[PDB]
Amino acid sequence: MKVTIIGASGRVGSATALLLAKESFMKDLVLIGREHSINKLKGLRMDIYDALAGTGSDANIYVESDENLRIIDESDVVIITSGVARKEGMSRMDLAKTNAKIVGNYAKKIAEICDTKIFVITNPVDVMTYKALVESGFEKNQVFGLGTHLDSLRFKVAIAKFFGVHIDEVRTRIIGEHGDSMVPLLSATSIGGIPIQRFERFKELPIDEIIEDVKGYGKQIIDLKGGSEFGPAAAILNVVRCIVNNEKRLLTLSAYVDGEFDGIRGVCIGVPVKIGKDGIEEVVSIELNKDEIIGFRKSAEIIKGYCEEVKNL
Amino acid sequence: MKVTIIGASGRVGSATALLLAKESFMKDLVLIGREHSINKLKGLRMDIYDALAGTGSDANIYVESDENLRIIDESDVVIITSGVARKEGMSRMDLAKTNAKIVGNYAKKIAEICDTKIFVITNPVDVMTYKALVESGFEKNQVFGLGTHLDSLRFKVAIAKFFGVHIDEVRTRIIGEHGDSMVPLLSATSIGGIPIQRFERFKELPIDEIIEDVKGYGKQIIDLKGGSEFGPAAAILNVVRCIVNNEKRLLTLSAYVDGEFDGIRGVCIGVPVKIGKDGIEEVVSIELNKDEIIGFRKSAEIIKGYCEEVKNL
Amino acid sequence: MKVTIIGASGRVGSATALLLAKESFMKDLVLIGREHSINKLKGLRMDIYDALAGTGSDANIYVESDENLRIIDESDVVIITSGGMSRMDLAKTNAKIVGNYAKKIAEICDTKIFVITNPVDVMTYKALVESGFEKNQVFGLGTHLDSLRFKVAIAKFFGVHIDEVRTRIIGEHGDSMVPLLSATSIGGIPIQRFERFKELPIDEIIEDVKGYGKQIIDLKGGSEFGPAAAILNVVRCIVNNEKRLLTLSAYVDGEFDGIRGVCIGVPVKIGKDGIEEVVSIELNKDEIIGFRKSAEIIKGYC
Amino acid sequence: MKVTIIGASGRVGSATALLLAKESFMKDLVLIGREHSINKLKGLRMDIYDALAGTGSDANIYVESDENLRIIDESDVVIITSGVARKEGMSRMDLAKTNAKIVGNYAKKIAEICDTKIFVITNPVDVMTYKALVESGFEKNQVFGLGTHLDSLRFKVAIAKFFGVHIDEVRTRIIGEHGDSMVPLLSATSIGGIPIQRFERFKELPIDEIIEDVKGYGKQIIDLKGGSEFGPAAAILNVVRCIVNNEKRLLTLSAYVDGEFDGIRGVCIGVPVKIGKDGIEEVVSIELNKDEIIGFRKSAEIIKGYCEEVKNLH
Ligand SMILES: NC(=O)C1=CN([C@@H]2O[C@H](COP(=O)(O)OP(=O)(O)OC[C@H]3O[C@@H](n4cnc5c(N)ncnc54)[C@H](OP(=O)(O)O)[C@@H]3O)[C@@H](O)[C@H]2O)C=CC1
Ligand SMILES: NC(=O)C1=CN([C@@H]2O[C@H](COP(=O)(O)OP(=O)(O)OC[C@H]3O[C@@H](n4cnc5c(N)ncnc54)[C@H](OP(=O)(O)O)[C@@H]3O)[C@@H](O)[C@H]2O)C=CC1
Ligand SMILES: NC(=O)C1=CN([C@@H]2O[C@H](COP(=O)(O)OP(=O)(O)OC[C@H]3O[C@@H](n4cnc5c(N)ncnc54)[C@H](OP(=O)(O)O)[C@@H]3O)[C@@H](O)[C@H]2O)C=CC1
Ligand SMILES: NC(=O)C1=CN([C@@H]2O[C@H](COP(=O)(O)OP(=O)(O)OC[C@H]3O[C@@H](n4cnc5c(N)ncnc54)[C@H](OP(=O)(O)O)[C@@H]3O)[C@@H](O)[C@H]2O)C=CC1
Ligand SMILES: [K+]
Ligand SMILES: [K+]
Ligand SMILES: [K+]
Ligand SMILES: [K+]
Repeated sequence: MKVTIIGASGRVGSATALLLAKESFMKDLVLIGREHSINKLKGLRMDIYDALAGTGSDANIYVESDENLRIIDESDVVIITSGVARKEGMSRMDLAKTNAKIVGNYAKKIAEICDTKIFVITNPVDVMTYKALVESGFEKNQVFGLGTHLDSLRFKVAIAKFFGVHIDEVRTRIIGEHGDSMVPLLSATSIGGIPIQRFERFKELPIDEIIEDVKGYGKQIIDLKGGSEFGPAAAILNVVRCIVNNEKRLLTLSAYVDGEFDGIRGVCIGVPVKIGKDGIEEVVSIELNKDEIIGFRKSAEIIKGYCEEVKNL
Repeated sequence: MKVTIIGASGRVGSATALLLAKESFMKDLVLIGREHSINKLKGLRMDIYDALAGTGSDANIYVESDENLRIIDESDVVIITSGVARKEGMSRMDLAKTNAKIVGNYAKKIAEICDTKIFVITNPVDVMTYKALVESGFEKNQVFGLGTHLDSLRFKVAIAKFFGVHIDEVRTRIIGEHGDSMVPLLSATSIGGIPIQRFERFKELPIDEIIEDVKGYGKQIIDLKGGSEFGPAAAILNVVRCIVNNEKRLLTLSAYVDGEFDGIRGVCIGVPVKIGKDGIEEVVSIELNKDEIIGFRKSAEIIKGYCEEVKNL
Repeated sequence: MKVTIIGASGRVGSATALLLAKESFMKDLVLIGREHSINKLKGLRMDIYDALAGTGSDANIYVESDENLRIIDESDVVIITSGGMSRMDLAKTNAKIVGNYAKKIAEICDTKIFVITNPVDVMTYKALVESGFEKNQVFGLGTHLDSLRFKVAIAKFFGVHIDEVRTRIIGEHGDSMVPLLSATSIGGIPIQRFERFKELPIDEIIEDVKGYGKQIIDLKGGSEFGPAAAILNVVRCIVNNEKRLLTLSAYVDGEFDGIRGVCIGVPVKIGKDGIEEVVSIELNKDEIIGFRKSAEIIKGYC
Repeated sequence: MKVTIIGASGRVGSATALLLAKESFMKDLVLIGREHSINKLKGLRMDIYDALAGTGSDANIYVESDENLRIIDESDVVIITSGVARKEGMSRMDLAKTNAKIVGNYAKKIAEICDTKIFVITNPVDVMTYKALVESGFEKNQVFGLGTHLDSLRFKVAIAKFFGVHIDEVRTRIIGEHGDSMVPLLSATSIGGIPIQRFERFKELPIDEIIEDVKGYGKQIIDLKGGSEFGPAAAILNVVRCIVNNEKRLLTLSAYVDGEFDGIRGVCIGVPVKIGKDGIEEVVSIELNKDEIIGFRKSAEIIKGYCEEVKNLH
């Protein structure tokens, strides 16, 4: 597999490059960034190769500036982590538009070298995925973002740790925006295939506290460690692996939705999606509880209220 | 880890020995059998080691008679596959009575050498696990059987392949007898954490035909291939790996039930159970639908009908 | 990846189907065999699938008869296991089956042929001939398994992990096999740099290696797990383009002094294009003379 | 397995905590650091758990100050990463004497809680491993350091990439000091078990350039990326995996040598070693060329010079 990471110089990008290169399926990793970081990206490559000696793997790691994008040719997936972080004062809309410009330019330049999938990781992830689809011209099967996937996994760990089960034993889901308007789906939470509502502990579950903790999780990591890198990279690798082996898996990712749900249309939002070799091959239609569906509609409306201002910027 | 396979000369035993030795956690494998099989088991040892060189793994494989059982000392687990094969005219009770003597003798001898877990694979498995618990004297946590685990996995593959998803995406369960009175738990069937009852293809799911195919799958494999060996070994390795890495996972296995479900007491039957480092650390009590619970109760009545005849044989 | 096993109903074929389907890269496994075996292989497909639920893997396993071979199309590799007799008798009988199957493969698609049937060094030659493929496409297991058995021997004698040893046995998959003590390392450290090489019972170890297979036939009825694991190792090297220096049966066109025009076990660089190179190495005088004798025997049968 | 990473707040410590918790054999990971780092470690734990969800693994990660060390008890291994960073004007002896106090106090305190193995990573690695053995009081088997293991891995990738083979195909070694006096052992360089001296490119091998690049590789990553984190972590995980599964493997690591090589005695230096469940179970005696052995002796003399002045620095 050939995967190009635009923004490997970053925290999440560099961790992602490590986790991907050490995989057997990864054969040609392309580390891209702006010119001033090329030397940094040349150090990263070095470091990665050392790990590849201790893990017993090998790959062909490349390093280039954001001008020569023919290195991106024939790439199966291009992960875009490039973006400006949220400093003090920037409104949600301000960062939305700034990173919209960055990500849309990258998507346009990608679409002009080869026909590939674009895995958007930059925030606002829903709006950036929307701008990526617009500026790439690719199909909806090709453009997707990380969305609320990581929040779903962060909810999964908490449900498991409270229920005394392995993390992988719990399989929950949080659809909607990667933000405060997120909707946790207790209807699609099961532990061993057993709906969580079939256990006597679901009555003792502090769902309100767990959901509050999940909502503020990212800012907590930003404050304690300065930022999350290992978890985001692991989730990215999960999606990439589902693609490389065509594991037709029902994950939750940011996707363009065209009415597969009640009133949800013309928006890139976190949704249940069947991922495989051809990217998002389907937007799975699920039955939601009343509360879940009202919240989902409202969240998508907010996401569209932001998508509007970057569609032509 | 140390695991002793009593009956490694057999089909399932031999496949299990290979798939276990290949694992990193396996460090001492003991292949026990009757004396006339000692030449075969040694010939298996050789074969296994060749494969260990191709996978890059290594383990210390031993071969001994079923009269020298001190080699089993300090074993983490003892997997018992030894048993008579069902023949024409042999009723269910005939096999139960014949193999209860075999498994009870082996469990007795195991208890006299060391204090270990006994993983009974021999059939009728729900009844042989009971005989093993009785004659071993171990705690209810130490003795368990494969039960309906393989049936549940065979149900899983059908639900998944019919829903067009990766097998691992489906997580269904079948509790009850490892036989005709098995009750599949549609209440505990989910696909991606999403209860299958929330999908539109659930109404068009041929549930009755799929359960029919599951109930006859064993006879089918026996008529086409001569017996199942790989899949049973994979399920055995699954349980063994949950034990070794204390993966507190909610599986479906043959276990002694003492009132964790209404009307189900004093029997080894297929039930939901939390497996971890201490074997069966809990018999999880879950909400079953009315039809599922009535079926479970009838199934356990049948199982206890067989258990009473062999308890003192 | 798509891989087809001709003879999956057999021992090695069946175990190899299991070990291959289990892997993430295996996406399409085609099980081929004569018509009378179609029900056995079908049963195999069931058992495999159960194990695929126990390992958490998935694949698309197909079952077809050896008179409907269009399902071999687009295959990355086709492993051919189908196969008072003399050595020449078995060679002559299996040559017909191997050559016919290679022929029918060449008429379906341009793919790689992994010869497992014995005599391996001669059946690989016939596969290449009747296939019409390039020398890089057709290859055989050769002394790969013999080298691995010698590896476990060296390692278990020196008290180290099996993967810590890397020895080789080039030449015939038979009595004229030459073990390369010159190319035996333990941690990359030549075995001749240890105080134990003097105490190594090389004669006994090579005796056991030369009769290893026949003893497995007498004690277990045949080898299935080791052969399948070696086959999986080679298929793994191919799928990920791992340019790895393995010892396999290949056609040699003058890559060693005095040996040519034959498919024999040699040191080779395996990669995405099958055998991408016949590595040329320095052998001690004894090793090269023995390899020449082995080459002439193998060519005598060819 | 229980592993305690002292200095997990650092670069290598954090990467190592991730790579280790992610493995199936890791069941209880203890992340230790000074009090002011306790917040960062608490954040790191969060990151780790998120990764554990995406990898399908799970573990019990703990966080505690460097004053509450009773959590280290029962640890299978204690990786010591804590140390000062080399700075402008800090000489080799300066850093040796400074990190000696840190690692020595940590080794003492570890010995006061439990009898575990100590995996020293802090530099000067050979000297710090010697100080750790001295202050811990443990047997020579229990204390060991990363030494020239990563140097050997970097030499491995270079040899392999020049010979056109997979990295796992090459199995070279570099013994000696993790620094100036390292001796690459071309005697123990094999490619598929074939000594590199049996190939046609051994004559074409740019040995001088490759060894020089390896010798300055560390400062180059330090100047380009600010430090190495992933590769050191992977090597640490390699050694830890050998210890957990009793993989009796012949790795090159920093260990105390008592004459297994001619005259090489009374120092912790990079040596070929047989690692297993009991830590460093043996110092392998191999045949080295004349140049290799003389270089190893020079290296050992340098290491002894540094060990001498920090052996009693509390
Ligand atoms: N769940 C999710 O979807 C999550 C979202 N994210 C998002 O991903 C993005 C990356 O995060 P992280 O890697 O932690 O961030 P860093 O700030 O560490 O790195 C981001 C990279 O973006 C590039 N960059 C910065 N400014 C510009 C610019 N003005 N023009 C072009 N490229 C620029 C830089 O690389 P170079 O200098 O090479 O261009 C920089 O290293 C963030 O926006 C974050 O919000 C991350 C984690 C989770
Ligand atoms: N899902 C499940 O729960 C499954 C249950 N099973 C059951 O497990 C058992 C083993 O199956 P399989 O491995 O296919 O069977 P085999 O008959 O191939 O092997 C069982 C072994 O039992 C030993 N054995 C046979 N008779 C006796 C005896 N009278 N006294 C002592 N030992 C004896 C033999 O080994 P030796 O000659 O060395 O003693 C024989 O190899 C069967 O009863 C089968 O029904 C199997 C698969 C799935
Ligand atoms: N080191 C090596 O290279 C090794 C060599 N081998 C060789 O590979 C071959 C396969 O061994 P194994 O799988 O153990 O053998 P089995 O005899 O158990 O099965 C081989 C298969 O060959 C097929 N077959 C038999 N006769 C014919 C025929 N007349 N025409 C077509 N197909 C036929 C059958 O499958 P179907 O009925 O589906 O055709 C049968 O299952 C043997 O010759 C063995 O010597 C095996 C292991 C290691
Ligand atoms: N091949 C090898 O053997 C290599 C050796 N190393 C060496 O190991 C060490 C780790 O390097 P890196 O991880 O990059 O280092 P960092 O400096 O990033 O982290 C080291 C940690 O040590 C702790 N620390 C710093 N000063 C003191 C002190 N005075 N007393 C106690 N603890 C202190 C800090 O954690 P807290 O504040 O929580 O105590 C700090 O995070 C370095 O000395 C490096 O040279 C690294 C890589 C390879
Ligand atoms: K790779
Ligand atoms: K093992
Ligand atoms: K597969
Ligand atoms: K773990």
